[PDB]
Amino acid sequence: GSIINETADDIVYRLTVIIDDRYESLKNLITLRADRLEMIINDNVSTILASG
Amino acid sequence: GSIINETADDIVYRLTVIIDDRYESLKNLITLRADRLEMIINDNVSTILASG
Amino acid sequence: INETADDIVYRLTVIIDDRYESLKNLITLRADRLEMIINDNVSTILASG
Amino acid sequence: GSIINETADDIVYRLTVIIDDRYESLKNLITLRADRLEMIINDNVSTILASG
Repeated sequence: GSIINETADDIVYRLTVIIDDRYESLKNLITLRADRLEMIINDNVSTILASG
Repeated sequence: GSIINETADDIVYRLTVIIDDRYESLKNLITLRADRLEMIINDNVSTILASG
Repeated sequence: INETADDIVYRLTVIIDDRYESLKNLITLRADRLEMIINDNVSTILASG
Repeated sequence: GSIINETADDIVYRLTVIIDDRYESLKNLITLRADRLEMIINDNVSTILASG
């Protein structure tokens, strides 16, 4: 494409990579922490039920 | 010509779509995990109460 | 062209900030709600034995 | 090395700084709230188990 069109594509591409990376990191963190809370709750409920 | 102004608008437009899409995805994920945890907590508490 | 770069950065910063504040509010409100739900349910359990 | 390339690099760099800053803030907030939830769940479960 033209110089200006390619520059625009370059800017959008590079920032999309940055945005996607940070997004994936936050998604993974939210998933990890939520998953752990569910694991903890599951284990704790089992322990409580086994105690009364 | 006006191509520089138009290209700037296109860059902003394209990245806005990306930014918004990732935002919605995180918003939905956070909401989903929050809802899941609330239901899990409420269900488990009922089970515990039904046992004493 | 330099003012164009500033315009792009400014406009996108405004949108980035808007979505950022929305997520911050969501996270805070949902976490607050979960803490309340957890404590309320625990109180019920403690009051039941 | 050109004016157009330096401009693209400039735009990408400046927005990356912004994106990174907001990312770190959200990361820290999620971590903080998740840590609090684990502590509150841990505290309450220990209390329940110690009460019956």
